[PDB]
Amino acid sequence: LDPWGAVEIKDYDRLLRTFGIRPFSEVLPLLRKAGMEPSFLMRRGIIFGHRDFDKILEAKARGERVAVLTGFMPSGKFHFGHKLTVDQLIYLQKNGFKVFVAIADAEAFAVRRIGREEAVRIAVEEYIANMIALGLDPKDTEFYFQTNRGTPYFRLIQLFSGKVTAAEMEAIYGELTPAKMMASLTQAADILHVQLDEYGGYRHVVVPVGADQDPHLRLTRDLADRMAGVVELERPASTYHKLQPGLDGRKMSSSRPDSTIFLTDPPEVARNKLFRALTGGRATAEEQRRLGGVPEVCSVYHMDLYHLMPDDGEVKHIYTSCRLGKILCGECKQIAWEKLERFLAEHQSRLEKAKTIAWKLVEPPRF
Amino acid sequence: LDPWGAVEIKDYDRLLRTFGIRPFSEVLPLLRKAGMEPSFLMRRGIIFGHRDFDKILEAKARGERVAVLTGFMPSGKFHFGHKLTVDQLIYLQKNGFKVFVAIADAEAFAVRRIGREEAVRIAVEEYIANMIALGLDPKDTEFYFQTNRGTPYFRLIQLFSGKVTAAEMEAIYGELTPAKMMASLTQAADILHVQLDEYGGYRHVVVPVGADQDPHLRLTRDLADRMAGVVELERPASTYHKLQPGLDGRKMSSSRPDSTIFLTDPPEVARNKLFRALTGGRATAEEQRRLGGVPEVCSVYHMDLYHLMPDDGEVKHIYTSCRLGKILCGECKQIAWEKLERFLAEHQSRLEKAKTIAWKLVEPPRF
Ligand code: SF4
Ligand code: SF4
Repeated sequence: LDPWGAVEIKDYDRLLRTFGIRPFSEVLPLLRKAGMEPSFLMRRGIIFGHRDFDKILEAKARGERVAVLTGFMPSGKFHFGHKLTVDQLIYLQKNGFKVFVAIADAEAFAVRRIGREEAVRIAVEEYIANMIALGLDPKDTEFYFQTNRGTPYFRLIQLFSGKVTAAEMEAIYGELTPAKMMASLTQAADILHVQLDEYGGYRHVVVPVGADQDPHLRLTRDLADRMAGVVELERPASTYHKLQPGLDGRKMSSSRPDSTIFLTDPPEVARNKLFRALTGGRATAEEQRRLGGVPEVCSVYHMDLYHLMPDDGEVKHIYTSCRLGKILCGECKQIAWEKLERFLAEHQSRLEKAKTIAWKLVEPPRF
Repeated sequence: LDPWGAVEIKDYDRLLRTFGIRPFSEVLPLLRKAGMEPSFLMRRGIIFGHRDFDKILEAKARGERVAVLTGFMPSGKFHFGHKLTVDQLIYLQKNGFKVFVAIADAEAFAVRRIGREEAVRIAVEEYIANMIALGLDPKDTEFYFQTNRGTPYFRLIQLFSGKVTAAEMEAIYGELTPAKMMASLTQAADILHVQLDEYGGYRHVVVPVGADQDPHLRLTRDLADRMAGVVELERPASTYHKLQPGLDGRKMSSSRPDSTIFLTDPPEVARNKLFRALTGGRATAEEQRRLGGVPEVCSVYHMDLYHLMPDDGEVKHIYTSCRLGKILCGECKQIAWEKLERFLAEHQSRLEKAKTIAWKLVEPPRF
């Protein structure tokens, strides 16, 4: 009975310590003092790492307003990969964090070749509207476009350009276009700019990411340090989540629709995707009942663990049964489906109103 | 009697035609129709080339407000190299052109490592104050800082990053840092942004440069073309001036003080620099009187031609005498000095008031 899977953690949690990334449990006593109980993603070890989130919670504890920031590429549809990020935002927002969400429409245009009108449409109706329907507060959340964020944010990007080398950027990105160079600096500015007085002066900011995104964060932290004497910036903190494996064994992508469920999928499309998902199940009903299934490798069990079963007892019960022989994939799938069906229907019923609201939460760029 | 020196023109004027650069004389009939008489720099062939300045003058002729734009690196002192640019601005401004001057303080910081406070000080007291004392109108001239120019200008730079390759930039600049990549895009935006409605909508803009600056202009023109469908931009026009050779035979630079006269040089410093200048004169007073001097190679004669003698008769008289044997360098130098002395004293007496005014012509960036 290891339902949370500490085993696969410990392995790289050794190597990430090299980058100053720590086990998330080291912040529990601070979470408590900050008046916060861990979210289920934290209890389950899905949020496994942090860097400097202690410093964030210390500020918060003494009454400082703290912030969380992330951004989204407005391309393709909003999926459960995206949902995992937003749920961390919602948890922090309910605990008093100021939330910033950047729309990466400059990067969309310049790196991904996405048209202006479409980037803006997708951002508002597919990203912001889904985040609102998920529960991000339309009034206190500050959404913005990279291309419409104002002089002091843009100044950072200009000044950061003097404080990084081609080689440092080549390390992070590989072979490096002007667009990618520009994207990299703008993203550091997305993270750091909220510390400027013109955007609220939030010195203490945490960014929720996957380990695979740390190199850009370390660059952003170096930029903050290298700006000493020009503008005073604190190194941003972070939390680290394991990435949810896709329904087809590979990473969730709008690119391959069967990898993931889109939050706008009609019930029949979603069910079919779910019933097609890879499992840790066996050759036949019969072999399953003798040995059991393998949840550690099962994408249905991961849907349960990351989204569909917030109750620890329910998901443990699924883990145990699967292993103990007591359950077949077909039934397991139908159980996850019924959680999914209800979440989708409540979600989609909020979505048309969220779209109306979304267009009023931002000023889209003129061109 | 070739005092204007067409000879050295024709040579490369062949090769620059490859880039679509034309002899400046092809625009005379348009200059006339636009209600403008050529400036002495134009009469003397010092402005030798143009690209698309016909299209500018056609707009102007039908009553459109046309613009000229250039920018300055706020580093070192304002010299007669800089003065030659500003005098072209002043001529255009008197003929109804809107003038924009960019201060390249982002490039100063990121490429040249110049501090923020100092870039800003130097820009205002050394560059803008000297331009005002020279006669640039403090009320109608729009001076701005790269780092303080606003969202729509910055958006261009973000979008341009998707429309140029590392190789195209490598061609212009050599090995290419993030700062240089950033400088190159910002400079295109300096030129193009005035076409946006938020900055006055000046579609028709001419940039006065030396031939050696054309590659960046061709890139800026390509960027305008490549933005079709995103923002409608006209290819900027240009005029081309020969560079004034330095007093020490080499190019004018704040780097080597004896190369040039600074507009703030006290009369004794300036005279000494002038009396030290390289000439086309001879071994001794005696050999000079037989053969003559060589004005084509003489940096005193070039001071006369570019600044000190706006009257064509006076400078021709210097050319002829020098050649005909009638004048020695010592006397020639003292004649140029007396023009210089008077120009400096009138100029410096306007400079303290221009400094006061200058601080009110711009909003310096916060950091
Ligand atoms: S019974 Fe459920 S947890 Fe076990 S392998 Fe099948 S789908 Fe996965
Ligand atoms: S006489 Fe004048 S123009 Fe002739 S070489 Fe001497 S300084 Fe130059």
